[PDB]
Amino acid sequence: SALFEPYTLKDVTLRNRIAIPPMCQYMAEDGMINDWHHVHLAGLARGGAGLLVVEATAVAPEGRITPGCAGIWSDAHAQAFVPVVQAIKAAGSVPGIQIAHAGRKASANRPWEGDDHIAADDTRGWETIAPSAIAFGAHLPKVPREMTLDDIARVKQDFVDAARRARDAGFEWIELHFAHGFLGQSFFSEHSNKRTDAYGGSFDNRSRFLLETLAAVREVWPENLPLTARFGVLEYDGRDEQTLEESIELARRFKAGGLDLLSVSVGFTIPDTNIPWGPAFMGPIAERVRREAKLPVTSAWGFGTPQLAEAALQANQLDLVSVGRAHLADPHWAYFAAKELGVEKASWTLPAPYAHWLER
Amino acid sequence: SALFEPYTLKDVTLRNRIAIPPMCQYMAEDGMINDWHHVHLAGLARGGAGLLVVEATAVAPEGRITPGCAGIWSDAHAQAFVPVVQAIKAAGSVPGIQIAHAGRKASANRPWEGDDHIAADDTRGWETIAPSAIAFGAHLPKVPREMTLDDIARVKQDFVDAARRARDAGFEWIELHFAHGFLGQSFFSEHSNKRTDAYGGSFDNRSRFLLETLAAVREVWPENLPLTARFGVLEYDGRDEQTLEESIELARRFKAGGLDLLSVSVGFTIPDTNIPWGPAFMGPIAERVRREAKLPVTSAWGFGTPQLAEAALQANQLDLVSVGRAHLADPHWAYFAAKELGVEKASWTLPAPYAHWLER
Ligand SMILES: Cc1cc2nc3c(=O)[nH]c(=O)nc-3n(C[C@H](O)[C@H](O)[C@H](O)COP(=O)(O)O)c2cc1C
Ligand SMILES: Cc1cc2nc3c(=O)[nH]c(=O)nc-3n(C[C@H](O)[C@H](O)[C@H](O)COP(=O)(O)O)c2cc1C
Ligand SMILES: O=c1ccc2cccc(O)c2o1
Ligand SMILES: O=c1ccc2cccc(O)c2o1
Repeated sequence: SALFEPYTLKDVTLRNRIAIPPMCQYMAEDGMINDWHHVHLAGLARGGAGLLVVEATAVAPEGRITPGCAGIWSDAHAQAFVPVVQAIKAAGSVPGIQIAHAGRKASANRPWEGDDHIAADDTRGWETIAPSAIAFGAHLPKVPREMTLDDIARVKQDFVDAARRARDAGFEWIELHFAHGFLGQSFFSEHSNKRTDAYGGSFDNRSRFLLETLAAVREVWPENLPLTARFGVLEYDGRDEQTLEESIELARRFKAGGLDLLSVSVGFTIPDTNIPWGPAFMGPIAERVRREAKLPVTSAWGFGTPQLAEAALQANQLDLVSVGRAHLADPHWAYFAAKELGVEKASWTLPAPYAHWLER
Repeated sequence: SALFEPYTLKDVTLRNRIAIPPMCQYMAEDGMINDWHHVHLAGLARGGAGLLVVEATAVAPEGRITPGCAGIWSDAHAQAFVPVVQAIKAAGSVPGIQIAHAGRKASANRPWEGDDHIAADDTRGWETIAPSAIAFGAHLPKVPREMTLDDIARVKQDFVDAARRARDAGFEWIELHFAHGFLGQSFFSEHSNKRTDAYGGSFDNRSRFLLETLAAVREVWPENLPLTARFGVLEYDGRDEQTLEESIELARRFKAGGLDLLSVSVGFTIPDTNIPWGPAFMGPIAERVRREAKLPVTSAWGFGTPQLAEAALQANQLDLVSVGRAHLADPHWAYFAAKELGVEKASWTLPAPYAHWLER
């Protein structure tokens, strides 16, 4: 099975091609993770996936999506990850982390607590920052503050510090969250970036925050560990061919700047779009990026059907298959997939105290 | 759905009728549990089951099955359970524990490391104790030492101390392991008990260790928390009707002595038997015990098919359905069962960070 072939990137070898993508839990307190996360992550690692990427972890308090988001904006926040990293490694999975800044989509309620911007007089909320003072709209009506050049320098340094902390906590894989309408994506998109300084206008200027942040992170992140990013390569906003062309060009610059793998997604920059949701719908776009930028990729959305994961890999659409919600439903999805695909000794996807009893 | 109706016993209310029965993990060191158990148990509790019974936990070192078994023979061993109990409670499941003594089946290898008695010159092994100096046979050839009356008093006191420790660690449900050919079962069975003192011969004498141990435990175990036992009610050894009749009589004495629920199993006392394994094969025998002893029961073996669990409950064969291996395969089996049975808002079997995203 292609799904169960190992994958090596830099000095890291994943035992199979199943990646658990970042999935926010909304269970942290002032950014500090706790036994929610410890058990959640260790349990997933034991389920058999080759790579487990920790949820969007804010580089700065105001870059959380919600009051429940994880953070890594101090050394104490970083040290809270150490036992979880060690548990993921003990289970034979590779520990990764997505470092993030929510930009104009920050200061929102948890998804089951309204999913919308926090009211102005709620003591939990905060001012958001972005390239330009323009609201997302819809359920995120708050107008962000336009960043100064010093704010740009500060946020870049927060990404650097976050990466240094992730490294020292023992993570073996990092993902910069440049997707999903958050700060990085919003610098790239003309919808959200109306700046007239070095950080907006042209393609080079809109790319600049992302490329400078990648380069700054690269100074502290070990060359022998995968350096990755998530990036929305189109919006489904009626501008798809031009946007894809620019996104592919940016992917080439990321590769030239040391990016080892790209997690290909949708922008979610603005609400007025028509995204054609369906099982593995991103496969063809991920394949195009992979081919035209000559860079390994992953993608997500509906790959929890094992045969579809297998087909994407065999078609060379993807190098890793990211499987999210199916792992919330069943932490042992990798074992289910092994059985479904007829892998020999499928139960030994799991550790011995499970595998022995589930043989045949 | 019957499976998702709450159950109250003494002061304890289970949110549904799904019990996770004790399942040895073989991951402890000198009886001390560790992060294997913490994550395993907390993850199961979050999966939705109403009751989670911790694996056979030895009341004394020599009563472990294997070198990897959990123990509760000192206060330090008990305190290791406290964070796990607290995590099970935080998830809304009821924490239980099975306290045990393996008798002649002790000093064995882990199941994936030979499953047989440990060699005499292996530094990990130890002398086993039992009612009579008679080996199980087959892969467990070691002849145990015949217990003295002082040994009987000591082991009873070890059960008492174990129960007191379980209580003080915060367990809300206790199960005495009088099944599966271990010490208690072996005192009851004429196959293994050839004693000619007060603890063997007659029905009353063979029952005596079990009844005295129950009574001694009852002195320290709170009356407001369920006091339960697992007991093998037949062997499939050609003596089934007579053995069932005696086992039912013992169940009546257990009830009269304060037992709140019986986990009905098979004896496994000797190897030369013909057990008719099949899905829910114990249902009719559990029903007979329930009816003839007028005592709540659970049973196990093949109830991981949700419709079969539901049928057993609706037939009043069982009060709780114990689902073991299906929970090793999928820690979130209760959610799977809720979906399969068409329960409203099935994803809310799980906590919010999962349930929200799995709705519909
Ligand atoms: C609970 C939940 C939280 C998510 N949090 C993040 C996140 O932290 N960062 C991110 O890039 N994507 C996030 N996503 C998107 C997932 O990584 C994934 O791309 C998406 O769920 C589609 O894959 P699936 O169909 O296998 O679930 C999240 C999705 C879910 C369901
Ligand atoms: C891994 C494993 C360990 C077990 N350990 C115990 C135990 O500690 N005590 C016990 O009474 N039964 C033990 N059993 C038996 C289970 O509680 C249960 O009765 C049995 O697995 C049948 O249910 P199932 O078909 O749902 O797995 C164990 C079974 C398994 C699979
Ligand atoms: O696509 C998604 C869905 C949910 C989500 C949640 C947090 C962060 C993200 O980046 C997300 O992306
Ligand atoms: O039926 C079983 C199967 C496995 C097992 C393991 C340990 C203890 C027990 O009591 C057991 O019972």
